[PDB]
Amino acid sequence: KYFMSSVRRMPLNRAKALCSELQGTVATPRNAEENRAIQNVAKDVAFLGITDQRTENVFEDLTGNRVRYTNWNEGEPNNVGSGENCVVLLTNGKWNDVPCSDSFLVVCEFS
Amino acid sequence: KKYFMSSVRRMPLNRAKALCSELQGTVATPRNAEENRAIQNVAKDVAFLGITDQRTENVFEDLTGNRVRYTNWNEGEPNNVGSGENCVVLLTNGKWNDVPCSDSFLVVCEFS
Ligand SMILES: OC[C@H]1O[C@H](O)[C@@H](O)[C@@H](O)[C@@H]1O
Ligand SMILES: OC[C@H]1O[C@H](O)[C@@H](O)[C@@H](O)[C@@H]1O
Ligand SMILES: [Ca+2]
Ligand SMILES: [Ca+2]
Ligand SMILES: [Ca+2]
Ligand SMILES: [Ca+2]
Ligand SMILES: [Cl-]
Repeated sequence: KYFMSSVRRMPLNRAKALCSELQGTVATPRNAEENRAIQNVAKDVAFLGITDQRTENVFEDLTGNRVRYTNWNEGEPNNVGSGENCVVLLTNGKWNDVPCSDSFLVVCEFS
Repeated sequence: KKYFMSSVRRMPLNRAKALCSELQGTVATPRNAEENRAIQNVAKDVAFLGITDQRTENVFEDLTGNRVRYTNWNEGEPNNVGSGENCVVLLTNGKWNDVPCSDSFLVVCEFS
């Protein structure tokens, strides 16, 4: 897997479209090593290819596969307010669930 | 090493540049036959390369203004047809053709 980060921020729909344009997908760390690699390529908070849109509190990748490895920041996921169904990687490498309509950098994943 | 990825949609060069740079890469510029073949492997149809003779006609440089050495022009090219062809695409046989920068083609991005 190869990881590339975007320079501008955008909502998840646009993030997905960007990675897909070059035939990749939004980055999904499957272990601590990939998590670190993604963190390093990201210069700020960035979207991961994980969501609990289909079923609340059931996080899966963009292809429907339930994720096994997680690295939730203390207190997360909390689905605050009207809801948070997307996921971002913070600058310390931990994850936080956020509204999919909010804008962050995106890290794309390629094989 | 360099990694190459092809786009799914077609677009003019300026847009191709914007796409590749959005992920901090550049439009693919093969520096030898091996890289040219690697770009061929990912491009399913005619695609833009990061080469132009926009500065001086018939003097081809990569997008950073660096004059290229290796070229793989299709027979009869570059011919700068009509009002001008200052951009370059990789044909499906691996050979190159100069085309209008305003015409749309797939784009192959390059990363390292
Ligand atoms: O207090 C943490 C809390 O801060 C904000 O409300 C958002 O970033 C939430 O996603 C996060 O859980
Ligand atoms: O005949 C070859 C000629 O065909 C078209 O006119 C264009 O694709 C040109 O760029 C190319 O040189
Ligand atoms: Ca949720
Ligand atoms: Ca949260
Ligand atoms: Ca020309
Ligand atoms: Ca031509
Ligand atoms: Cl949401």
